[PDB]
Amino acid sequence: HLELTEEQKAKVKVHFDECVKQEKVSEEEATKLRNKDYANPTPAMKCFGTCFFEKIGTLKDGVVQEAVVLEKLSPHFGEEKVKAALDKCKNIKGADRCDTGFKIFECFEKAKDEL
Ligand SMILES: CCCCCCCCCCCCCCCC(=O)O
Ligand SMILES: CCCCCCCCCCCCCCCC(=O)O
Repeated sequence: HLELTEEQKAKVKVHFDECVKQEKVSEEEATKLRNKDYANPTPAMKCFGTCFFEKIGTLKDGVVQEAVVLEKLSPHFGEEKVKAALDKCKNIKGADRCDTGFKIFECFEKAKDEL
């Protein structure tokens, strides 16, 4: 799995804070998110995740930004493996913006598991 650099860790925190504010995440929800308590997310947690993927440049208007995903994931996971996950996940649509982002994320997590 990803071993984030110190630069990436700092960016994660910046975008975390941006998305807690933008998606009106409660204090309790924010603490779940910070602790990676992602099971059965609430609606605002799904919006947080969608926001996060937007802010890191990987998702826009429900569309996966493939070059950015590859830039970020290929070095660790393998280019062909990431292209295969893109092929399988990038067209997923959910019930609304936030559910779409959540479902795409879940698909990528499944792809990671299948490694
Ligand atoms: C074929 C490979 C697919 C891999 C999919 C990996 C998805 C990575 C999602 C990571 C989100 C960012 C986590 C930040 C962790 C932290 O520093 O607190
Ligand atoms: C909508 C889901 C997309 C999932 C695949 C996206 C893979 C990128 C995961 C990168 C997580 C780490 C982010 C580091 C901080 C940063 O890039 O700003």
